[PDB]
Amino acid sequence: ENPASKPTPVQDVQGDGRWMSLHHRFVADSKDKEPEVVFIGDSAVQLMHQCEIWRELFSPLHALNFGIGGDSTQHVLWRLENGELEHIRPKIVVVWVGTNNHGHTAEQVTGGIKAIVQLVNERQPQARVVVLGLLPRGQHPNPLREKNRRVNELVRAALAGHPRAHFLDADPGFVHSDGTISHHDMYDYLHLSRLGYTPVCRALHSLLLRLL
Amino acid sequence: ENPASKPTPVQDVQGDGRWMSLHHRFVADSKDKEPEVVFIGDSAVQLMHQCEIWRELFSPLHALNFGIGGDSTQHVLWRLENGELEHIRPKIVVVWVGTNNHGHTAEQVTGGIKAIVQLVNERQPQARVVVLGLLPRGQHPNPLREKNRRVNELVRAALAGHPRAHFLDADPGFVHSDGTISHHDMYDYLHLSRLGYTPVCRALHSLLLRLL
Repeated sequence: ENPASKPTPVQDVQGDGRWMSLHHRFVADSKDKEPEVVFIGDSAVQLMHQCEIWRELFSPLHALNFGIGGDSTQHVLWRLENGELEHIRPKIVVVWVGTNNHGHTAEQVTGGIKAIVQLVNERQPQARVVVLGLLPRGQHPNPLREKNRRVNELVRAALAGHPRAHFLDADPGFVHSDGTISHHDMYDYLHLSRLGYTPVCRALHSLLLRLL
Repeated sequence: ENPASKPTPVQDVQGDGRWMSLHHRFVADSKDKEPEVVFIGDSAVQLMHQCEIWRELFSPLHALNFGIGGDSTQHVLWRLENGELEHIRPKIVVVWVGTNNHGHTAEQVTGGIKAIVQLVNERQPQARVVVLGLLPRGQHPNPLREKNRRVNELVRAALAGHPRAHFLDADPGFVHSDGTISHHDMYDYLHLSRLGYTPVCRALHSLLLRLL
């Protein structure tokens, strides 16, 4: 088994059950609504709903946001297999996950992302799949920057022959020529500020309108 | 040793160094500025700077925000001992930490909070200390709700005889009579939405103006 593509829930080792409460809410969302676009991934998806304005650009497109902070590829795969794609028929699914797969090689994370695209192609075969590149992270150059770069290379080459699967690099140049990322774009050098989200969401919204 | 009151940095087991980059930024903030109020704690402090509007209520008071997501009591104690209280002379320090001390009993977390108040009383003896209550968490009743309740009881009784230390319960009633917390207040049943922050910050700002 690639650990990144073996589907599993987040075990609760803390005791308030919040991960499973979020999954159950998204399951009810899919039971009760009819989205055209479904978003799923880690905190970069989740906070876009709060902290970009979702409402200007993505609410009009009839969209559900299924981001959960901390998720790896295998947790996203499990959620899509266990209720969050039921009862719906989206035109587009947007995937953004992989930066949190700590302890997995870049090759394993790529296998995780490919298994998500295949499941979506099996369960919701009418839908186009958009996969976003993993963003740079850390204030200065570091090995997770190189990891995430290698994932994006391998995922881009995997999807290149895929008629209805689209890779998007949404990075405007967060890493500057002195190697730094500024806390104005990413307040803890990982999560995007309001300002950091604007150009990311701009690039995504343009692709979405083009596909739609 | 109480683990919660033995000062230690967050070890980097991921590889991009972001925790130490945040600590070093706050150290430079204190070197270069002259705050009247310093805020320190976990993600509830950190996101108030993004996601409430800090700018309307707290920026006017000449305030620095030293929140870091994920911190326990012992990590806050270490940061205050290792540079973030140097070169400054605040009137008020606001402390908000303890919900992330998983694996520590409520009594141990209380000892952690008391060791933070004592250090601030030693290094910055002119300053009043405000400690906020730990908020409820989880969609439904659970053992971390009871834990956090017991911490607040023990901390309130510890500070009651403390002429310049102030306990504040900032909770407006997030837990409803059916036991639930709504995702409109806390989007993942732990972190506060924009809407959830308004009444919290309102209560804090009022106390601050009173003390100031």
